[PDB]
Amino acid sequence: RTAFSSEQLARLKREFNENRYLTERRRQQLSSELGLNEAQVKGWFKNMRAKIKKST
Amino acid sequence: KRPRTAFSSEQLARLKREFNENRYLTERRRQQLSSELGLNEAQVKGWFKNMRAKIKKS
DNA sequence: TTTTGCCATGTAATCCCCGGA
DNA sequence: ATCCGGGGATTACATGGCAAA
Ligand SMILES: *C#CCN1CCOC1=O
Repeated sequence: RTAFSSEQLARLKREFNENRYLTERRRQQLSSELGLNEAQVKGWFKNMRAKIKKST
Repeated sequence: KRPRTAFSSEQLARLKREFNENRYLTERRRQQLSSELGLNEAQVKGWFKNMRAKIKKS
């Protein structure tokens, strides 16, 4: 299990805010810009959507 | 990868009879049906999956 | 208060379901 | 049969915050 830095979380949240689903291109770009693997970016967005859904 | 199998006419008759009642398999139903037919549970759930797609097309 | 102990909560990652191709 | 990309439900585990002598 990896813990994301606040700079990564900040960027992921802004990105989520603009578009809550990734394209392949964007997942690849985000992974490259943040120093993360595409599976981590994919997992984060998935979990975030679920977390919001569980509130309402 | 999982091997492709062939279903006997008796296995097909039984799968279709179940499918005619309910196009979706619960866990219990899949275990029961796979055990009765001598089929891997993955072949059973895969046949139901594929039958739903064929029917949505036809 | 300290500082020691345990457990609730958050969350990354997994598992399994579906339709579509 | 495969593989993908959703979803819901979980599991595993690390930290937080609170209990208590
Ligand atoms: C479980 C989980 C999160 N992940 C990891 C790769 O794809 C995901 O959705």
